[PDB]
Amino acid sequence: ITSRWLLRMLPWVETKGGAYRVNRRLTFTVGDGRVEFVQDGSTVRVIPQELGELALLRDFDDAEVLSAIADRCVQRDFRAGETLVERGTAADELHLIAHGRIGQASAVTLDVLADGDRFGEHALLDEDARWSQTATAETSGTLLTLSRADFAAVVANSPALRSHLAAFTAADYELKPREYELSVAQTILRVHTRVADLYNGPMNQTEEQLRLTIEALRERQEHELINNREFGLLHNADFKQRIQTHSGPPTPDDLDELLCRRRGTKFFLAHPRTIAAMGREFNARGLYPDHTDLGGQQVPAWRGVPILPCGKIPITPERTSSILALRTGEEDQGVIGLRQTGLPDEYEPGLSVRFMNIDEKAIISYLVSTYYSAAILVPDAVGVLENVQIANWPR
Amino acid sequence: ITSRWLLRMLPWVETKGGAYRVNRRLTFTVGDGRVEFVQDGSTVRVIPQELGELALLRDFDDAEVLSAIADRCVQRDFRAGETLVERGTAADELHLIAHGRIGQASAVTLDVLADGDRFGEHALLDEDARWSQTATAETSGTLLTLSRADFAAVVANSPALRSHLAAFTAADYELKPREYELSVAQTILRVHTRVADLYNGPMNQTEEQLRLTIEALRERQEHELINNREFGLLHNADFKQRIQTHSGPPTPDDLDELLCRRRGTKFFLAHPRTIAAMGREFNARGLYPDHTDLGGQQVPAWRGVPILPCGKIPITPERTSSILALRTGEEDQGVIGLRQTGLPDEYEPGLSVRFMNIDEKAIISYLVSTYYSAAILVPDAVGVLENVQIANWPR
Amino acid sequence: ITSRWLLRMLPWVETKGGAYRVNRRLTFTVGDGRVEFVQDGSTVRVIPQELGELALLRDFDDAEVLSAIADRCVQRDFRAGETLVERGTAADELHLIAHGRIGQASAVTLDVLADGDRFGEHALLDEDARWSQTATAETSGTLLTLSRADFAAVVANSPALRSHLAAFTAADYELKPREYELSVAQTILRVHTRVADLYNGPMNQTEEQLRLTIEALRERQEHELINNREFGLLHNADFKQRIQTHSGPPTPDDLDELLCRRRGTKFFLAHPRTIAAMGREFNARGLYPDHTDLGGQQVPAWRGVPILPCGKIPITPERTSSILALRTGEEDQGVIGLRQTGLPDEYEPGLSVRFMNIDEKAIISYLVSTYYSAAILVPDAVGVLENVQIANWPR
Ligand SMILES: [Ca+2]
Ligand SMILES: [Ca+2]
Ligand SMILES: [Ca+2]
Repeated sequence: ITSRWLLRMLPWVETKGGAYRVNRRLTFTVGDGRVEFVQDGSTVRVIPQELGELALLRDFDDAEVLSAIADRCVQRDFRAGETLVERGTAADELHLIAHGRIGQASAVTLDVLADGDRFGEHALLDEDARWSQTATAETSGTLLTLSRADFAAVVANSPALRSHLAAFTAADYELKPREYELSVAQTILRVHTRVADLYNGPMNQTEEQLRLTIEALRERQEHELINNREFGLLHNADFKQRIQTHSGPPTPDDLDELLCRRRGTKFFLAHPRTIAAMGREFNARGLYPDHTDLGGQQVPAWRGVPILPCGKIPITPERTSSILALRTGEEDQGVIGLRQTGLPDEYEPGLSVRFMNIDEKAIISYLVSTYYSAAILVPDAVGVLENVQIANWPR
Repeated sequence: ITSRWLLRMLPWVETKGGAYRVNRRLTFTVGDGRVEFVQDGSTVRVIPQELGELALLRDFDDAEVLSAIADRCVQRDFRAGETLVERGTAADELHLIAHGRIGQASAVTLDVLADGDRFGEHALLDEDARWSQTATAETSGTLLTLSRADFAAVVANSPALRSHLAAFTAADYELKPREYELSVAQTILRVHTRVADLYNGPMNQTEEQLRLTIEALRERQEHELINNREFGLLHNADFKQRIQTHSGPPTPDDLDELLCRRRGTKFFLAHPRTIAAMGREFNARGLYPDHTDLGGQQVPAWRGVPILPCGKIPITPERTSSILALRTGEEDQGVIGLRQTGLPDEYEPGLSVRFMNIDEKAIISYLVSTYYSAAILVPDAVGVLENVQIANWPR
Repeated sequence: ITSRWLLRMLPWVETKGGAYRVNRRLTFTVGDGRVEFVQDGSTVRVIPQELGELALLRDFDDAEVLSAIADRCVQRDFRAGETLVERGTAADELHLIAHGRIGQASAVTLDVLADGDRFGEHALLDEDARWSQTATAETSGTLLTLSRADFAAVVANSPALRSHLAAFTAADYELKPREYELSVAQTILRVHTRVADLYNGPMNQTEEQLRLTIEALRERQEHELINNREFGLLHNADFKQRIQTHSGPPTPDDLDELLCRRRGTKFFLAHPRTIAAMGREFNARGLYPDHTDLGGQQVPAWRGVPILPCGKIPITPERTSSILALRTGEEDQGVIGLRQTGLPDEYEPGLSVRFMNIDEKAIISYLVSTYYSAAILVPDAVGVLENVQIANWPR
């Protein structure tokens, strides 16, 4: 029953066969100290050529070997405050940071690794490797892991890798299309035959129940567009586009930075609690931002970019939320809503309700289905400001 | 396949939402020695104010206490010849007669209690109470029972009742609406797919089977309109409107009495055996009643009121049946047939046949449904003459 | 003679029969430590299932027993600074907090209970219970009370509760409609016959007196719409929608929070003194809010939501007032004004003036009547900011 801003703001394009294709160019350089990954929603995998940044694999440029090694790493997720490695424990895994920040405390907190950093190099070659630092995850993120035994197996498989290892001991264009498959929001509406036969004259309780079902399906559509893992703006956003607040509350400098990272931002999406926190920051700064009109409706905005409330953005137990800045369009590479219309039996242009059967207990079943998905044409179309403290008040 | 006179004689009114409301006024007086009850078909309950006829509760006029006591009695039914209480057995229950006649034989058959009579008064207060008479049920009927322990509990709950009991030891208008809910006659017609594909050219065995199903549903409708307990003229008729024959055979004096009790009687309903018995009585009296025409059809009548045969009126093993005298109409408060038309998929104006599914065994299922009920607007619209001996011949 | 903003801003819907029905869904969960209540204006009652949060009643799920216990609690209101319980006094009542904050000072001020909190648990079972803390009401509110003797009586009534107590010693959907009945603003206008016969040519002192009567009735309508207890936005607002100021003066952060709690707020209602205090806060913060136009009339606003003055909002002796944020509409679930037009004799579309009689003293009497009420379709349609200090000046 709440407002679904993402449903009414995302342009909808018609897919053919319930699938869409987005052509991705992933420019990366070898030797700059940062490993680049390929991200398909929440699943990430290291580019094989970038594996070479690792010294023990520098100048090795055999596609088979690199592809095998890249295929043999395992993705892991870490939460805030979680310890990944402990001092004293023998080192046996190479960890490549794909997202999040990880603080390493030595025997003296050395520093904080970030996206594209590596720790666990020496663990690959020798068995004497021992963790001398404790890695505490300051922020939630992902991490690729290459175990020593698996790498040893890959070495024992390819003679070229063996020879290169024995010898060492003494902008790239990569096109890879991304395929989006339409997801389904489905439900079964069970209407008793008596309710369909009698209560249908002045108002149809069958039609009202169908309306409630459609509203629930639309709410689920919005919740999935925001929070789904495969597709979904919160998770299917580039790791470079995800920013951290400078202080923790959503100060206007953070909004300026969020607008800096991409051209032609269309709007902001945030929880109403987050919008209240942003308003508190505006009042503290002493500035009164203007309000702009979309669709004949006035709405708060920052620098002319409307800020739209979305209750589907999660609030963590630590009372920290996130803000989304996103541009929408097809002619301008942005975020589109993939949806197929012209279904065989449409109650609504995107919907399909079809009679299933009548049970022995005289209960009619209807199948209400809708097909939807989200596509982000270019990486710099959705930016996420994370760890936004929304329970901060003046003191 | 038999004639359904009640289906074709009862006017049919369209209910909204599958429900109807009848406003009942129940005039009763306190202190006339007769307890009045509220009857909703076959379930009966004593009016709380009338409970006061009982001496141990006279002049007590607390609505809460009377309502609780009325709610705490239990309804029981007794058949003819059944013994309710026996001499010598300790008395612990108050019995209020709602219908039927009960002969009490003392240590000398005293008399016969009838509707509104009470026996078991003293059993309420003291534990010494003992049954000194044997109550044999001469006629089937209902009876409300108030146990000593339950009444003691109600006394222990309300201090006002305690004080009134301690002190004693030393036309009313009551509106209460009656709600009628439409009942359903439903069935599933299973037609094999071969029988629906081939045998459909010169005659449809599917359509003929559907016709047989509809006829069976109509027969069930008539049987329920006569014999159902919630609604149904035999049971949902006022206890005052139910009369007993003076002699046992249906003599014309009984028909005159049946016509006496209500104004504008429309017709009589009786079993064909009962009509034969009435004809035998007419021949014995030497009078030849006239026949009147309804719908261009000649029919036997008494005093111009047609007598219609109904085979759905039960015949008891003792060969005793009943006769119904009833007026029909909406403008004149009588008996109406509640029925909702305009169903989503009507084969007939009151019917609804809908395809359910086709089984793995290639059997098509159809759901044939009809919604019906009966309403009696005023109590004096259906009169019943009971215990009519129909196996009596001249000797 | 003052402006009646609520009368001219609330949409008016036509009730049938002088009554309206609002269907309420009350979602509650058992075991989260908070008791949910059902509120009908100013009268509140605990949901029977929620009673189970209490340990001594956990896992007991008998509807009869819970319903009886819920029915047997008594509602009490407490003012600010009022002491409810005192240390040393024996504990005999269970107090469930429905609204307001209550600070408990032990032998060391422990904490402050709020809506949904309970204190007095142990008092239910044993008679040794003694108050060891003093409860001072920091804010006015309501509180449900379950006495030990009443609970003991309920235990002695139901054997199942007895057995469960003996054994222990060793999202839910609840639909319950709310009915609104139209209230009446009525008055009698006494006009002397001489004043009606002579003073009627250039101006009618009868018509001018009638105009004054109508204005007084409209003022009473507004005062009741604001301050009435059964209906009325100040009292008939959800306990969750009532917020407390962070500091006490109406700072813009409080307005942001008030706008946070509900979607599509239409306008604010506050006393002119409260609006002056809000303006003082705006000047202190150094921000100059814009003004928006409603009905071709410019009005102060916050974030584009107009702030309308209402002199009918009470000012407490401690110089603290309240602010109302409310959205109006029927298509969007909000606040509507229930009113029936088409009266038998209308001087104005909502009014009815009818001649009563002429007294022996030659005084004509007229009855001027209007029927009105207010409905809040969903709980999150009226929010109240309470304890707003309006007598604060820069120092
Ligand atoms: Ca690189
Ligand atoms: Ca009586
Ligand atoms: Ca709860």
